[PDB]
Amino acid sequence: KPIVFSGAQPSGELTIGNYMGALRQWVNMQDDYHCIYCIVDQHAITVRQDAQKLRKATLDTLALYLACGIDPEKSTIFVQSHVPEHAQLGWALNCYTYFGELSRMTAENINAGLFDYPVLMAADILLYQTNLVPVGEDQKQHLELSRDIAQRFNALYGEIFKVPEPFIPKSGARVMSLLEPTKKMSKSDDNRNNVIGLLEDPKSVVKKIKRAVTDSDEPPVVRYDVQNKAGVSNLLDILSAVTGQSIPELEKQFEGKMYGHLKGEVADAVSGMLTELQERYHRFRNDEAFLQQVMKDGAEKASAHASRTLKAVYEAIGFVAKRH
Amino acid sequence: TKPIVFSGAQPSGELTIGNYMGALRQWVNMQDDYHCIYCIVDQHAITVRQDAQKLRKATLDTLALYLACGIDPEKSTIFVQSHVPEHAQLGWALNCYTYFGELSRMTQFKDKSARYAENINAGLFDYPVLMAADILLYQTNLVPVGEDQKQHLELSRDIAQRFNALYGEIFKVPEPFIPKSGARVMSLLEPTKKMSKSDDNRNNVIGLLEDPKSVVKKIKRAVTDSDEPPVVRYDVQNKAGVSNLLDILSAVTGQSIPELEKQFEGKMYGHLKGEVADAVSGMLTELQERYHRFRNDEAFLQQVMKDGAEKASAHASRTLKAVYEAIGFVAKR
Ligand SMILES: Nc1ncnc2c1ncn2[C@@H]1O[C@H](COP(=O)(O)OC(=O)[C@@H](N)Cc2c[nH]c3ccccc23)[C@@H](O)[C@H]1O
Ligand SMILES: N[C@@H](Cc1c[nH]c2ccccc12)C(=O)O
Repeated sequence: KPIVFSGAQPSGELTIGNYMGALRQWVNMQDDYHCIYCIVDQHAITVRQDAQKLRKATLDTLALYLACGIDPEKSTIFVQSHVPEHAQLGWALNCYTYFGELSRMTAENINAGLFDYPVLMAADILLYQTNLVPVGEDQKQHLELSRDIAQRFNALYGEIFKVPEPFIPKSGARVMSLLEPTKKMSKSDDNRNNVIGLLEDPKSVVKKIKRAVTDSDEPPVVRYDVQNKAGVSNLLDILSAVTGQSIPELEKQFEGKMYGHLKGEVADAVSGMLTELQERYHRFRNDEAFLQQVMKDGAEKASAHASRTLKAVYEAIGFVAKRH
Repeated sequence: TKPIVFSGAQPSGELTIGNYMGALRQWVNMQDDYHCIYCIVDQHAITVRQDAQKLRKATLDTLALYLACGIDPEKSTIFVQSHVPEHAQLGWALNCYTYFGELSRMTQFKDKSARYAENINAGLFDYPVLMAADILLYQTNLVPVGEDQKQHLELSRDIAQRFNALYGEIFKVPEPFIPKSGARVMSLLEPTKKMSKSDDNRNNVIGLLEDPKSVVKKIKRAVTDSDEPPVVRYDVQNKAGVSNLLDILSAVTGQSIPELEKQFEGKMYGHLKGEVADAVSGMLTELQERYHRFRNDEAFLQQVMKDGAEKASAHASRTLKAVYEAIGFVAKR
């Protein structure tokens, strides 16, 4: 199988956009690819934050990914800091990365971790002979750097690394912000009323969906039109993504119906989806023995592959081999 | 337990009399008085592009040179940097508590960038943070280095204090141990420039593994000054070459500059250079004699690296565990 690598931020608070788009897509392709999920706690500390919240957030992220359907028997899921090889290769690749490349990444008070993390990201990918990396637009420059580092290192020492590719085909589900249906729903939003988080209760979902922007059409008509009726179209897309019903099916279902009925059905459908997900989440999250065993097994698998690459990197560079 | 000494040297170029006087001399003398840990910093060496065969050979050369200088593996921990993963691990973590402006202002980064304009890499920029990690891993009290590493060590102190201020008594704040004489041995044909272990002009340098006969000839050709009459006197501004020769003689013999100045009253630069040549040539002959016994004994060099890496890993893992707990990582099972 081709190897897929994804880096999951611990501090992230996932939305229905994250789940119904990319994550649900990838949960169903775990037998097609050798999928690797790395909870990137070493990347997280580039932003200063409360230590106890970071530890909590790492375990929250682990349980949530497991709740979404990531299978630790099929996929490799692990914590970044538990595999030393990431930091080790990170340093090695610094010496084959131009300062210029990092300065040009899209002043004196910035920490060196924030300046240097694209090299650690390159190490995260290249450690596991990664074939494919599913990235968003804002991470595309970083993937290109990892491809450039890999080719540069390979040209000097032979084919040590696989040159990774972006995972091109996009999810399918379109989830836009509730008060700004032109902008995509993103976990990074400051206006929380634009998003619906995966751990939101049914009362919170009703509140946010009720407030969601629609249009001033008279009569109100539930029809799909991203240009003229962005808000109503987003509500249809969300409902479609949840239930699997096509857009023209929903358009027929809501014939002669106001936006109040649509919003009611959207809220009900999303919370129906989020309840089964939350059940799994809280069950996994409160079982510390389960989470510890997943992290141990995951790190053991990751380390097996990671150490083989780093050995070849170290041999190529010419370091004296460690005496075990 | 004794206070801890930590220091390192790169397996790149060929270590000089400068590297000896500024660092290695002090390393040997500190072994009983303090708990000493010495490192061959191969991860730092690759910030300048190395040939793979040259790096491997130079790592083992440097190890053998420590042993030849008198670094006893029964007294001190001797290890290769890349053999202990914790250096790279704490190296990354400390990037997040190091400012960009601190690294860009570094003299060594600027000097090396001008020299290797075709390879101004991120490793060369990030050099001080990994160096800080090297020191802070072992609860280090003293760091014996030459004058040129003063700025790097000052940042290690700032990082340690900055980290401790947030999280508690995780690191010891290290102190420099820079010698009185021989802290910055200067180049023989350019006494205003520091002696480099990778100088393009070999006549500037006294290599520790260089033929003594070649070294004596280099001392004879070292530039002095136009003073009439010639006078053996210490004056860095006006008599840089003579002052550098006196500094080298002082560091090798243990005699003070005023003691040597009095000794060379009524003498000129022939006497000075004769004494410097005799003292240095005698030192290098003995050193090189021990070196080949160590360097050609691969089984012994392998055992030193194994034992040393094991001892270092025990200290390093303890510190990294505490660092990781403090910043809020989930602890490894
Ligand atoms: N002309 C000279 N005169 C007197 N002393 C000199 C001269 N040139 C060099 N030195 C000193 O030799 C030591 C090794 O230098 P390196 O370039 O190998 O290597 C260096 O410059 C360090 N960054 C290696 C290192 C890495 N991590 C560490 C942690 C603690 C101490 C040292 C290190 C140094 O002490 C240096 O000050
Ligand atoms: N930089 C990514 C996280 C990440 C770290 N390493 C990666 C490797 C591949 C993909 C993603 C990652 C983010 O901020 O979202």
